[PDB]
Amino acid sequence: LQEKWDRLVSRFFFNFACYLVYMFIFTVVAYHQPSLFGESMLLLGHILILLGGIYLLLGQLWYFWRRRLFIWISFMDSYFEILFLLQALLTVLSQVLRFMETEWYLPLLVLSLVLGWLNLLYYTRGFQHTGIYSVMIQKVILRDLLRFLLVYLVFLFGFAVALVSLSREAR
Amino acid sequence: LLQALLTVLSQVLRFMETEWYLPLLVLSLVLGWLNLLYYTRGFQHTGIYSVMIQKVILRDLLRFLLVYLVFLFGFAVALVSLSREAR
Ligand SMILES: CCCCCCCCCC(=O)OC[C@H](COP(=O)([O-])OCCN)OC(=O)CCCCCCCCC
Repeated sequence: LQEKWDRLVSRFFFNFACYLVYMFIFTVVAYHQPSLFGESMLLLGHILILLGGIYLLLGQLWYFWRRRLFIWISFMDSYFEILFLLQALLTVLSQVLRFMETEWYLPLLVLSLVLGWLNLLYYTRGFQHTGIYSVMIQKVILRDLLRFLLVYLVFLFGFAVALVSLSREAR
Repeated sequence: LLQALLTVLSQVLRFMETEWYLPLLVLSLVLGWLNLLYYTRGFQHTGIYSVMIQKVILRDLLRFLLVYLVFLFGFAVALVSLSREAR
């Protein structure tokens, strides 16, 4: 597997560079959105976003068709692909809401940008130090964070209702 | 070396009477005060202390800074693009 990785690391970093360029183009267009030569350039950028989103969606759908049982077998090894699916369809969906000229095309684009920048952590498995780092971020800390969030949300809701009900009476 | 040439360079910018001689002097002062930690190797307790400040914590801090800068830039662009529309 070390020999196979040493032979395929050039394609790994090529995919990394393509994804980084796609997110740079997606960031530039989202930064220059109009109020809801420059217009033609923005339309070309939106076309490039739609093409990249369709490409990512088709690739992820092919992966899910080939590896349908892998999600049920191991969620902690097939979750980035899920994320690589999700924002991808969001990348499509917002553009659909751009075609209909509605209000909610911009929040979907913003969530697509955020989830795309969180999806850049996949390629950190290409290096050994960041690869060991990325193991802890979803394996051990996650269950503790979910139980802590559950207890904190219970306490927060109870105390919030308490201070709401107690502060209504004036002096 | 670095602040030392800065210590020269700012004075050169003092000879030419330009604007940027003061920021270079300030960075020279800051880097000079951070260079005082070398002589802490002259004592055993501070000498053991100075090992951890560049050996183990440094790589973790660089990878943390990389991930934090990625997240910070992405979220900053998100809140910039989302807050332009008024109520
Ligand atoms: C006009 C039609 C052209 C079709 C061919 C385009 C060239 C192929 C692009 C490509 O290499 O896609 C791979 C890249 C990473 O996905 P992943 O397999 O690592 O998935 C891993 C998931 N875990 O995925 C992406 O980066 C998607 C970006 C789409 C635009 C590419 C722009 C290239 C600029 C040079």
